[PDB]
Amino acid sequence: SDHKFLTQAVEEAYKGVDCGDGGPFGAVIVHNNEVVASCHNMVLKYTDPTAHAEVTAIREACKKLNKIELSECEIYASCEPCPMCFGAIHLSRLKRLVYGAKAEAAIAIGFDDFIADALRGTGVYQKSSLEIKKADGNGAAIAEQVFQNTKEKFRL
Amino acid sequence: SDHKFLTQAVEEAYKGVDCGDGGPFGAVIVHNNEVVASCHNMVLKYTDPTAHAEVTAIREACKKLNKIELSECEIYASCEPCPMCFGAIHLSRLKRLVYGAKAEAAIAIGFDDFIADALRGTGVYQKSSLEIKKADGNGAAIAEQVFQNTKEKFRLF
Ligand SMILES: Nc1nc2c(ncn2[C@@H]2O[C@H](CO)[C@@H](O)[C@H]2O)c(=O)[nH]1
Ligand SMILES: [Zn+2]
Ligand SMILES: [Zn+2]
Repeated sequence: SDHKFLTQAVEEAYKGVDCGDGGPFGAVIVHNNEVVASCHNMVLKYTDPTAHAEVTAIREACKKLNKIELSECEIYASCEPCPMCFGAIHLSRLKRLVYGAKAEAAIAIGFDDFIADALRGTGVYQKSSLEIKKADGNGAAIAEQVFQNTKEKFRL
Repeated sequence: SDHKFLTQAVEEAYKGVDCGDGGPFGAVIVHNNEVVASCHNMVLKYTDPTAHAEVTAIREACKKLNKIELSECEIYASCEPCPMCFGAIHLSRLKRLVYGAKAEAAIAIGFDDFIADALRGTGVYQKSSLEIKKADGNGAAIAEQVFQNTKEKFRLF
């Protein structure tokens, strides 16, 4: 179940990087096993540096459910959310976060050294009440191999 | 220069709460004393909780300049940017943030305790690089007054 939606997010990351919409990142917002939004990074397509997978997914889910809170929903992120996207997940009142890969896997292929203190519990001012699960096992392995596969696809 | 655009961000906050767009928060993005974007909170207008004033100004400025980085621009925020908007400011690579009122002013009237460590200098993983100026004197008084003036004329979020 967690595996299913995290896998869908990984596939979204691959789809988005293939169509040039943005980086290899995907997010899926679900409401009691019903998928509300299935998105990926749209930074290049939208010319929007805020259009990460999770922000895009939140925007879609909110417009679709006609409310600015997603407290009955859960978000699946193929990669550990950034400071911006974790702030967005907090503001959206999403009740649970499941992320597949560590930020270090994206930093390994050259992404910003940009990690959210509130997610890792290393803040003085910003804390978090949100349920956070780092995926393990098969889903985590699949999620982490995304960045090396993407770097290989564009090496030459 | 600073006071002008800070006052414009505050005016955007007032205009946004009056027309019910969202909360008393404004943002103004400038490129060498030329406004490229002037925005306020649109969370209620757009049904988008990410549509704070700063994120809205970033989206609009990036559409106006046709690029995803604003390295040659500065941003003026009526209130201290939250973690989400400060992360957005980092991703946008704005070279300078000037902000009006400390976040405690917004919290006192009913908003969440939701403060950016990397802005206040207490970040471990998120380390900013941009110049950050907190307003003093008249700009500080104006931005602080925003929250008493608009105490309950808007829908909390
Ligand atoms: N800086 C800023 N804070 C906002 C905005 N909208 C709501 N807030 C809240 O204001 C408080 C102080 O940043 C936090 O609880 C935020 O969630 C906005 O548009 N800009
Ligand atoms: Zn992000
Ligand atoms: Zn904000």
